[PDB]
This record gives sequence, C-alpha cells and structure tokens, in this order.
Amino acid sequence: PMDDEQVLRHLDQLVNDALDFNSSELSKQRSEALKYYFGEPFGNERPGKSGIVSRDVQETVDWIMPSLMKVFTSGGQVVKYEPDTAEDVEQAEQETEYVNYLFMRKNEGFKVMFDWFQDTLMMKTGVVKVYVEEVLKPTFIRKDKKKREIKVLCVKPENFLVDRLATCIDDARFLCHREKYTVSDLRLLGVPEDVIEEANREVWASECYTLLDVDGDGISELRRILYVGDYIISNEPWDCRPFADLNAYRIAHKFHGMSVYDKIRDIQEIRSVLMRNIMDNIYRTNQGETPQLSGEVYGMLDRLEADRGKRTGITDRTRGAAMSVNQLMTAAEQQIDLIARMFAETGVKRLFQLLHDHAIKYQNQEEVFQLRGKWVAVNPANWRERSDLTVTVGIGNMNKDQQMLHLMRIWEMAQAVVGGGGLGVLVSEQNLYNILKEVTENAGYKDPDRFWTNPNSPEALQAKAIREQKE
Amino acid sequence: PMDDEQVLRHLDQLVNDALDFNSSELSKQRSEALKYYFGEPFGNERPGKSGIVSRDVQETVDWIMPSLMKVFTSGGQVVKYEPDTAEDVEQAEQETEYVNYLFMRKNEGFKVMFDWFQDTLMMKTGVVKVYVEEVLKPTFIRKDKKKREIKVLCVKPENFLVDRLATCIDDARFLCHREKYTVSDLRLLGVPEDVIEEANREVWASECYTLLDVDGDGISELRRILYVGDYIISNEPWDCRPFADLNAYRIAHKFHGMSVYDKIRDIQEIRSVLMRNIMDNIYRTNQGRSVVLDGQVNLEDLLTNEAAGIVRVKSMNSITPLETPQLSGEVYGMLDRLEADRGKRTGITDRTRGAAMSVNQLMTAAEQQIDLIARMFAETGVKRLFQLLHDHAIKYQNQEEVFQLRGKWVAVNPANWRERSDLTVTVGIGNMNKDQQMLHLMRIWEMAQAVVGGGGLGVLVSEQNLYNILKEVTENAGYKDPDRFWTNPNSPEALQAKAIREQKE
Repeated sequence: PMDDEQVLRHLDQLVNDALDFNSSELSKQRSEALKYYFGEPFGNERPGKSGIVSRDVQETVDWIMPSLMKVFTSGGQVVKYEPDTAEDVEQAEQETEYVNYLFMRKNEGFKVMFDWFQDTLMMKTGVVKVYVEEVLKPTFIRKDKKKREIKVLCVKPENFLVDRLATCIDDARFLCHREKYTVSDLRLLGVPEDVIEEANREVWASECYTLLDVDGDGISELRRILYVGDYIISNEPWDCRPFADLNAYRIAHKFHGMSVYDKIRDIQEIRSVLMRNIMDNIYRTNQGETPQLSGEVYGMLDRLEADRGKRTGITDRTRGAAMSVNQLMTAAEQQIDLIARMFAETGVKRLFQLLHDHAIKYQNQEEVFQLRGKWVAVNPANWRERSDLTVTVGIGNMNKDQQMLHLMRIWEMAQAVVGGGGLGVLVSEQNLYNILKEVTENAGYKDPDRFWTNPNSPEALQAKAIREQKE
Repeated sequence: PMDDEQVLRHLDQLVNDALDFNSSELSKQRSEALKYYFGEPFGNERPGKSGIVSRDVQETVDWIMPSLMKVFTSGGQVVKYEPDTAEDVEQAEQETEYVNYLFMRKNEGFKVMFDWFQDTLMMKTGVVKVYVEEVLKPTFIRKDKKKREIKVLCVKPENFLVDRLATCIDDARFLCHREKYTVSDLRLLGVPEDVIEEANREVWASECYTLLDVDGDGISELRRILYVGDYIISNEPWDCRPFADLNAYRIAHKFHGMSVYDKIRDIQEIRSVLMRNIMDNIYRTNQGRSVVLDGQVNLEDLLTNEAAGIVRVKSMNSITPLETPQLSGEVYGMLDRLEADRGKRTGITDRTRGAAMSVNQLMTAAEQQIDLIARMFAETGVKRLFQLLHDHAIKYQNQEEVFQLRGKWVAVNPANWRERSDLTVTVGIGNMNKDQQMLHLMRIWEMAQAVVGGGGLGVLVSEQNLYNILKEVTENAGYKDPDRFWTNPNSPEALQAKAIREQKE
C-alpha cells in the first residue's frame, strides 16, 4: 500500500537472490553441458597421456534438429483453429495465415525458433520475449507514420532471472530480464545522469514483470518495471508475460527441465574412457610380455550407439504390406514426435500471446494469402482456442504416407465408380475440387498454380451446366 | 562532445584489441583447421616412423559443396518477395530479376559466393563486403561517363576485425576491415605524404564502420572512417553495414561459429591414428620382435629385416625371436562406422544416394540435414540481397533488363519492400526439381485428361491456365518464355484461334 521506494529494494533483493541461485546452479550445469558438447577434457585426463574426448550430444542434435525443421518449418499448415463451423472461413484460416505469415516470413523466419530449440536443448531452457517498436521513415503515397510493430527475440536466457518456485510460465511472481540498453537508449529514454555501469559506457539494464499493488488495495495485476540502476524507471501495469521457458523434456514440477547432456553425460563418459583405454592398449601393445586383449570391447562399443539408439536416436540405420506403412510406424515409434508435441503446445501459448499483442492494435495490413484481401486485424476475436494436432502424435500424418495412401485409394475408387456407377452417386466435381486440393497442398501449390475451384462459377454455368449438358 | 582526434586513438585501441583477440583465438583455430584439412602431421608423430595422415574433412567439403551449387547456382528463383497481390508483377519479379541478374550473371558469377561458402566451412565464418565503383571509357554512341556499379567481394576474412560482443550482424559497435590500398590508391585520394607502411610501397590501410557522436549530442548513426595510418581519412555518416558473417551452422549466441573442423577434428585424429596403427601392425607382423643379448650382433639386428635372413651371433644357440600375437580384422569394422561417423555428422549419403519409387527422392535421401544448412544461407543471403537492393535503391543507373523480353524501368526509385522470401529452395516447400517434375506432370496431367474425357476442358483448367500447366514444365526445363511462349491468355491470335475458328469449327 502506497509503495514507491520499498518496491525498488524488494525488487533488488529478489534480483540478487535469483542471481545467486540461478547463476550458481544453472550456470554450472550449462557450463558442464557446453564442455561435454565441445569435447573439452572432463578433468580426469592425467598429464603425460592423451585425454581425447568423444562428443556424443552433438550428433544427437544433428539428427534431431532437421526433424523439428520439417515438422515445424514446412508451410502454414502446422497449427490451426477448427473454430465454430459457420464462422471459420471469415477469420479462422485468415487469422491463422496472418499469425504464421507474421511469425515466419516476417519475424526473422526460423532463426528465432531455431535458437529457441538450441537454448532449450544445450543450455536447458528455451524462452523468448515478445516486444513492440514503432515504424518510421515516411515520405516527408508511402507515408509510413504511426505504424507500430511486434517482434520477438531470444531473451539471452543467461539473463532471464526468475523465481524458482514457478514450475510454469504463468506462475512466476518475479520475472527478470537483463539487457544492456546502452547510453544511446538512455538518452532516448531521457535520463540525464548515469549509474555505476566515451559516450557508450556499456551500461546494464533490467526489466521486471511481477504482481504487486502500490495503490493501497489488494494485490493488483502484473506490473512492468524498467528497473535499470535504481534510477528513473518505467512502471506500468501489465497484462500478459511474453515468455515460454521451454524445458525440452517436460520434467517434473519445476521451472526448468533437464537437457540432453543431463541424460547422455554417462554415455559420453563411458565412450570417452573406453576409447582412451583402447588407445592406451594400442600403445602398450606397440611398446610391449603384456598379454593382448580381445576386440569384443569394440562390440560393446556398438551398443553405445544403441545407447543413443535407446535414448533418442532409435534410427541406427538411415531410417528405423505397402512398403512399411506410416513410414514404418513412424520409424518404429520415433520419440521426437512427442517431443515436437510439447514444443508445439509451448508455441501455442506464444501463438496466443502475440495474438493478444496483435489483437489490441497493429495496422490496416492485408494478406497475400492466395488472393488479395484481408480486413483490419486490430480488433479480432481471440477465439480462446489454438490447435496443434496435425503435426504430432495426433493426426500428424506426414506428407508422403497419407499422400500415397489417399491418392491411390481415392483414384482407384474414382475410376471404378465412374466406370460402373458414375460421378453423380459418389464424389462429384464440387468435391473433386478438394480431391485435387489435397494434392495441391501436398506439393505446396494450393491456389496459384491450380485453381480448379469450380464450385458454382460463371465458367461453371457455361461449361458444367450448358455444354456438358447439351453435349 | 566535438571529438576529432580522440576518436582516432580510441579506434586505434579498439583495432589493437580486436587484432589481439581475433588473431590469437580465431587464427590459431583456423591454422589447426588448415593443418587438419591439408593432411599435415598433428605433431604427435614420433621420429623414425611414418607420419601418414588420412584426410577426412576434404571429402566432406567436396560432397557438401556440389549440393549447395545445385540449390543456389540454378536459375534466379531462389528468392521472391510476394508483396501485395495486385502490386507484384510491377516490381516483385522485376526487382527480383534485377537483383539476381546483377549479382549472379553480372558480378563475376558465383565465384565469390562459392568462396563465401568455402569460408563459412573452412574459415569458420563467411562474410563478404559490398562497395561501389565508377564506370568510365566513353567515346570522345557509347558515352559512358560518371556511371557507377555495385560490387561484392571476399573481405579477406583474415582482415575482418570486429568486437566480440555482437553475436549478430546488426550488433557490432566496431567493424574493422584491413586492406592494402597501395600508393596508386593513395595518389588517387591525394595524400602527399606516407606512413611507416619504388612507387608501390606495400602500404596498408583500414576502414572502420562504427556508431559514435562527434557532434556534441547523443550517439549518432554509423560512421565510415578511412583510418589508414592516422592520416588523411574519409569520415562519413554511414547507415548500412554490407556484411553477412555466415557460420554455416547457426551456432549459439556468438558472432563467429564453429566449423566442420571443430566437430570432425576428433574423427580425423582417430582415423589417422588407427590407420597408422594398422600399418604399424603390418610392420611388426612383417618383422617379429627378435631380442638379442649384449656382445653379439652389435648392429641392432639390422632391425630384424634386411637382405640377410640369418642373424648370426657368435656361439650362443638360444635365440629369442618372439612373435607378436596377431590381431583381428574387426578393427577394420570401426573403419566403416567412421564413415558412418561422417554419415552420422553430415554425410548421410554413404551410398550414391541415401511407394511410387522412393517419393520425394526418398524423403530427400532420408532427411538430408544440408537442407537446414542451406536454409540458414538463405536467411543470410536475403539480408545481403536487401542490402544490395538499398545500394541500388539509392542510385545505380537507368539501364533495363533482358528478362524474357525488352523493357525495365529505372531501378533507382523502387521501394525497399522491407522483406524477401526464401521458401522455394529449402526446408520450406523447397524440394529439388525432379520431385515437382514427376509429381506435377504425371499427376495433374492424368487428372486433366480424365476430366477432359469426362467433364471437359471448360469445367476445370482451360488454356488460360493450361498456360501455367505448360509453364511449370518449361521452368523445370529452363526454357520459360522464348522457346515455349504458349501464352494465349487473351490475345489477337487467341480471338482468331480460340474464339473464331475453334468456336466456329
């Protein structure tokens, strides 16, 4: 109640505690993870002898990143709505195309989400921050004034202090984001003085999102504070935290989740020590009477790949009737599927966040989605729903399998029925439109290459209803 | 405020610090990378025995390079704009053709970008610089005066000092580029004196791009400084940095990225040491370890294998040739998986290539990772394209294009369009040619003939879009307009052929 300065010291104490805990624990964990990733010596490499370290997490990343790239960065069909059936063609595909054509294709493409996966994998936490800027440079036709725009960036998760008792995104009572915000940004803000920290004095700044109440009442909503150096700040009530804090494994109820290093450290250790023992054996055999050993050790070497086989990389070969249907049961129940699954729903929250961040006010922009025309999306409905089913453990039928199955089955059916029964009884051109259309989006040429629409058109009456009837 | 000389010493100190850090770390890393690449001995090779080194990164590079050549050095369809639907044919494909037909096909071809790729796979960073020069040699018809053109080149990446706290292109507060700029260039500029450094005196020069404020106010935009030797310089308010700092991997939050050497050094080391092991095993199996005493055979058995056959000692009859126990060929098995190691890292196409006869080239040879690799180059090259577009959006020339036809307006006053696209060559739709070839052709043609027999040409696609039907085939064959115009949308020949004789047949 009526707090103006005690909030500053309370936030400073929270920042210090988060610094201590997060820095010590998570920083040491990620340093160990990086040393394992980079093949750095584990410290047990005694001097005077080779301490070669074999990297194992790196190739695991090498297999699993491209799978994510296909399952996410492939078209705008990844995530949908399925809203009320009547009110879908008005906005559903329109809003979905807007949000994905913004995020991809307008917000540094895959780079932000690529680094998001990188952070959630190597360094145990993948989180990004959504923010706004102003568009400038009009003609003073092309008057680009008063336009404001929304970006998202990696938060540099090394600078993402947060209370450890959250275990979820919408549970943290104190969110800290550390940045530089150099003296140019300070003069843009208008502060005349400086802090402990040549014009550019490498100053450091921070931003805090936390629930508080300085109005002499009950606990109010989120508050955004531009706590830089205990100086002029930008205090403002907030509505939604734009963070996603991926854990990459959905660990038990804690804010951050364990990484690939936390599970393959033992495998890397055993591989490195056994190969070092192999080279030491080769040495002692070269100098030499010490009895020799057997190659069966190398045989166990093999199952270490099966170890990466048993953890994540079940596809030891290139890929793990009708020639191995469903791509051989998704390469014998590939786990990356479920991985993509939770990653998808994480993006779901982000897909909500930006939507609200866009549902307030952006601009009068239109879409080039297969056609000209899109209403002003500054006042849409949120629809309070989001769907990521068709790319994962749900329907999730990847391109080629459903492609070949549907095409050959419906084509043999169509020819058989046309010969025997006819087009009238079963599917007709009204739905042969969709028959062509699934192929169109299978090869990615939906509207422009092939229209093939003919539902009820001026060409329909003259072709389907005049000459096809009087022929 | 009002700095004119302290800026010189400040930039000098920044240059020295960048020299120290970049030289030491990155230069030692790339020296090790080059020694690995060239098969140089690693330094562990004891004297008196072979130092054979097996090169492994070389074939990896020689396999990944051609794929990049196909996915980039093939047509100008790599990048599109897709602006507002109606206002695309005006500039979108027009500006796309301008930028591609200039960059490729007018700037020394693919060479530099090839090396650019080479850089990002060997130098650990692929970065190029974009500049301008003036056109000359008029007739005094062909009066070519004061024309200028925009070029791009390798920055000699050993001469690309930059602060280590950027982690991105548009984050560096100090960009340094070192060059020679010999005395001919100096006399062109007009400096009368020289520096510490025959007419050509191997002088060295540098250029700095850095944001500062010498006007007594807040930090201004970038500044371009021709800091050569603390002498006459060319300072200028600069806005755009023409660099791309590839890393070929999109590594974590740092400016320069690790390369193929930094991940395959262990593989090369183990391969070389094991093949040297194999040949040393061959040796010791050839000789056999014969041990003699002192006082007999003073000449060390002649290493037990010469043109003697009989050792001969003096009078003792024990003789101690011990046969070193043989090994098994199962060691060779690891040999195989080492290629699979190159398979597991980047080269999954161990064979020539990694229903409907392996659809989409068998899922791009079983999820070929280079796609995502190629992907990053896209989102890098886009920026460069945008950059060069600006270099042509300010002022380039009034010349036209030969894109399938004569006619192109002046390219000095387009909009920037503030966006590009890279979905047609990579992890996006972006599948290589023959997949679309086979799929589109047989599929849509068999639907078309079935409907023409059943429904007809009018109900589905007509010649207005049979135009495009032929067009995907033409672009797959590379002869789009001139060989096969096939246009007939609504034309004077259309009315006499499609609307007169075809209707009154």
